[PDB]
Amino acid sequence: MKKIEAIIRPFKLDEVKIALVNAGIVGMTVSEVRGFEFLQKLKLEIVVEDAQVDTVIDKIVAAARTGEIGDGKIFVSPVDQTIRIRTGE
Amino acid sequence: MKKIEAIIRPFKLDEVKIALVNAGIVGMTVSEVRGFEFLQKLKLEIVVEDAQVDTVIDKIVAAARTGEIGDGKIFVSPVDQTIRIRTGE
Amino acid sequence: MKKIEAIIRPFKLDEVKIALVNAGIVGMTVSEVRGFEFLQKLKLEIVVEDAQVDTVIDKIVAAARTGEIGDGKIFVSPVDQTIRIRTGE
Ligand SMILES: [Cl-]
Ligand SMILES: [Cl-]
Ligand SMILES: [Cl-]
Repeated sequence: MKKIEAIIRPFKLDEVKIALVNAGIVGMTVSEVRGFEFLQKLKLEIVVEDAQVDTVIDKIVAAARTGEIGDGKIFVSPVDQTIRIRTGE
Repeated sequence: MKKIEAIIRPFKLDEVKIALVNAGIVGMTVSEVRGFEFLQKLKLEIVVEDAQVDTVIDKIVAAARTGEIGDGKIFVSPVDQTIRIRTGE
Repeated sequence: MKKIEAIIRPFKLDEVKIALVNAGIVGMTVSEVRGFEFLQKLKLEIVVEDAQVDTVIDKIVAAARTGEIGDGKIFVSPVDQTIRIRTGE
């Protein structure tokens, strides 16, 4: 299993919020960070099985392209254990 | 050593802020993230020795239960080095 | 390659924003988190080659010193793959 983190610099921002939502990357979470002129950036994170890493990287890149794409970086790192809990509404 | 990250979806939110504080998980940090209807979620992170991982996972789950528990996910990942600095006030 | 995460507690805050900027740590991103009295903290993240880890740790510590330094923690963890994309403005 791997964690995928992407830090991307929106140009067409709102267009990229839409990109991210339309991308259909289930379980992805997003937060704002700043890089350096302080630059607002989006940070995306998701944990997937090893066999899914390239697929998710591709969806992130394709989403970024529909917006900016500008500058961005993606990191893949190991995950030892995951526990996922779902409760019906 | 391991990093533990939990992303949890508050139902009884304020009740879960209280849960997290009462839990006594020393050094835990918390931030807000969003998942997808944008859903506000809490992200908790802590780094512990390997022998402490299950204990901390259990405290996080028990805290979540006092609030929602709803949906949540916990990831355990490796840490190579830690440096911790304390200065007296 | 390694990810370096630092969570630091500003005393002379603004002085430490300046410290972080002056530090010249290219590509570092920063976000706010909270630890526990809720305490606002800064989280810094950067991914570097293994040979650069000590250099970056030293710059973070030196920056923290110009401000507080107070309390802080630094974690080094493995990274399997990085993809970095730059587009000219
Ligand atoms: Cl996930
Ligand atoms: Cl910690
Ligand atoms: Cl980086």
